Amino acid sequence: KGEELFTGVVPILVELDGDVNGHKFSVRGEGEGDATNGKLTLKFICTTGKLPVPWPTLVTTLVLCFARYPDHMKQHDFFKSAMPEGYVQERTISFKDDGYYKTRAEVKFEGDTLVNRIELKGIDFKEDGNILGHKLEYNFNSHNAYITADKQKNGIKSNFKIRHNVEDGSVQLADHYQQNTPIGDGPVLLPDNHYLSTQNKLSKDPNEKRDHMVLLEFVTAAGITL
Repeated sequence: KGEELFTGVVPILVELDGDVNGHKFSVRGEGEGDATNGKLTLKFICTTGKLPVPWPTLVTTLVLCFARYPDHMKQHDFFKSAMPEGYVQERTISFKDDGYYKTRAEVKFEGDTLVNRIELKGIDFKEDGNILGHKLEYNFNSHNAYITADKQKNGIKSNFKIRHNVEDGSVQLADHYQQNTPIGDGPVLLPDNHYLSTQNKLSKDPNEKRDHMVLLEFVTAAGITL
């Protein structure tokens, strides 16, 4: 089974190419994940100069196969079951009173490395808004994302709202609609309703001159009990 690929720490590569209001940019992330504790450690660099949107707005776009599913929940782990062939993850992310992202990603093994490759399009972002104006706190709140089976597409869906703190004390909501489908034609696990619970730390590498984000995340599945 795909879960067998996640017994220990696995290297991760993330490649995002973006187009937000016509601003073209790229991000490359490298690090590793361990589904045994749900821990991700990654460093992301903007390889095209300054990132023209705020780093925190890309966290959800930038590998749910690394979530820690408790033993009694293993039968509900769609994400690992799709491996190694992987899955497509698509989202629309709507920023309240501002623009929206559309993302298409493939998450799959390329050799021994788990790769998340994303094409992101942003439109209708506002001049001097929180996104293009970089007015968001460099942080990311703990958060629960509810997962549901989507039998008609042999995959899963999720809808959740991220609260991005704005530096004037307001909040910038980002409403995510997500759908995942397997890349391969083998059997996958279609889950009962549950959620993924996240804890994140965003920091900086003091020796890195490029625009970048160091990310530490824990992701734990919950909501189904004994």
